[PDB]
Amino acid sequence: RQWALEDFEIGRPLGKGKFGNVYLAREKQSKFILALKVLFKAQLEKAGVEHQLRREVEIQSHLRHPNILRLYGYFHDATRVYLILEYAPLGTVYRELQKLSKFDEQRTATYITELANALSYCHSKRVIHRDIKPENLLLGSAGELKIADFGWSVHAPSSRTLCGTLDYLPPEMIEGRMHDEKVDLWSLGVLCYEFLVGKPPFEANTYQETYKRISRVEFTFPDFVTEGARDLISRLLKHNPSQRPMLREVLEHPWITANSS
Ligand SMILES: Nc1ncnc2c1ncn2[C@@H]1O[C@H](COP(=O)(O)OP(=O)(O)O)[C@@H](O)[C@H]1O
Ligand SMILES: [Mg+2]
Ligand SMILES: [Mg+2]
Repeated sequence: RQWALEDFEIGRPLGKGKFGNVYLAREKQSKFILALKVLFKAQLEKAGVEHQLRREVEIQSHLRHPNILRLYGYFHDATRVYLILEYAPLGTVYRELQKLSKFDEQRTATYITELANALSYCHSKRVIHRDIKPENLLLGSAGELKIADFGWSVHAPSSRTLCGTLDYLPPEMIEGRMHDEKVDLWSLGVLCYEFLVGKPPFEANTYQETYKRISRVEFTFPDFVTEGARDLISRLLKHNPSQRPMLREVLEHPWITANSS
């Protein structure tokens, strides 16, 4: 299926990516609405992450799950690569958080459940996402959560490419050790905290300070966080990955059970 730019009407920018913007688009013959993720070849090769784009396309295009953003295909011209994505109409969880400041236990527990199901599907194929953060979690038309942006994804066992914000990454990842599916379990913990609290647990004004905080696993909870939430988060944010629970154990955690829709 050989798409070209001329097959689409392009609309407003949906968001700012690292290598270009994502655009709302409509396919001219079908009137199918979708999102077009633009990446400038010059910038990709300079950054030396052409392998990340390849992985994104190959991994994301084969995954089929209601809580994973579909990638339908891709094309390119002289200066740009274009990923054809499922359009997520309700935007990002990042925007949702900045709108609401923090989520109640019901919305949080529900998003964690959707995330845990999507991750169960991924890990079953040994695909680890490694970049689960609010800006890569999109919302479908029913408000259902969708994992997107599989550029950091890899098949497990893996090493690590250079980084960005460290906030959502486990110690093994930042330190460049070998790592596996348990990476995403840590990230789930960070997200549960951020959804409840409004900021990630290792937030600091410096990368170096964040790194220290993550490596020592130093975080505390505001008083409003409940004991069930604390219990879940404390179980997920373990320095030793082998001590992190399996996703099954998260899905059946009493706090998740009592609060998830
Ligand atoms: N399919 C989509 N539907 C709606 N918005 C999207 C979609 N895909 C990406 N976006 C928006 O564009 C931003 C960047 O997209 P992303 O795929 O994460 O690029 P990058 O790999 O550079 O992070 C997202 O954080 C989101 O705001
Ligand atoms: Mg992204
Ligand atoms: Mg990306």
